[PDB]
Amino acid sequence: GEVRQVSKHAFSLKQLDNPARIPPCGWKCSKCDMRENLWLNLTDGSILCGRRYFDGSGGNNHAVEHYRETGYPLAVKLGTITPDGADVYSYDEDDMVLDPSLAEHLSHFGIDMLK
Ligand SMILES: O=C(O)Cn1cnc2ccccc2c1=O
Ligand SMILES: [Zn+2]
Repeated sequence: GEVRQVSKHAFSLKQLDNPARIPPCGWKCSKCDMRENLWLNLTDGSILCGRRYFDGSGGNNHAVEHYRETGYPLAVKLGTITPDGADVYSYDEDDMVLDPSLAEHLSHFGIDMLK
């Protein structure tokens, strides 16, 4: 249904050591020129573009391809982070999800969502 459910990955999510400081703006896909529709993988801090949909809309699928290679399931859409939350997608559950540990997961990358 329409309500975002808690991801089964949220509580125990692996976040790798020595993460990048993710800035508040100005990101690019590390695999192509895209500067919109960018997804920050919460395990490794990769910044990669959103899915190509079957109507031909969306990005160049770099975030989904990175999931296929790593299994790192949660990503947050850059530009959606506010004091009230963010757009979090689970590749494993194939749904938009709630991450009750979002503030801690973003703090890992030096992101203050409350700012
Ligand atoms: O685009 C991405 O790489 C992550 N993402 C984000 N939002 C979605 C919403 C519906 C269906 C698929 C997706 C999806 O794959
Ligand atoms: Zn890309």
